[PDB]
Amino acid sequence: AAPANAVTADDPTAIALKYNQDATKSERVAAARPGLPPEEQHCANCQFMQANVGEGDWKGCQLFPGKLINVNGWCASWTLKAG
Ligand code: SF4
Repeated sequence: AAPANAVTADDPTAIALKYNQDATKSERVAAARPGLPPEEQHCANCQFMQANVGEGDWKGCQLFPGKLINVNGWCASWTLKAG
């Protein structure tokens, strides 16, 4: 069950970025974002995931202020967690 402030499928930014709370139901292979092979990409290893926001599998994303993403999700702004 998603938190009340989870990013949802009719959020206009979710649509533009092709966000899905489940990376296995995403277009990460088509996007081929750099940094890791696409099958290895999800929010937990993305630079914009905020691990001090949320709880459990539902964490912050800098690009979605006031909301929570799922650590197992993905979107086209995926960027390797480098620091
Ligand atoms: S920017 Fe990164 S953390 Fe935020 S939704 Fe997209 S893949 Fe997940």
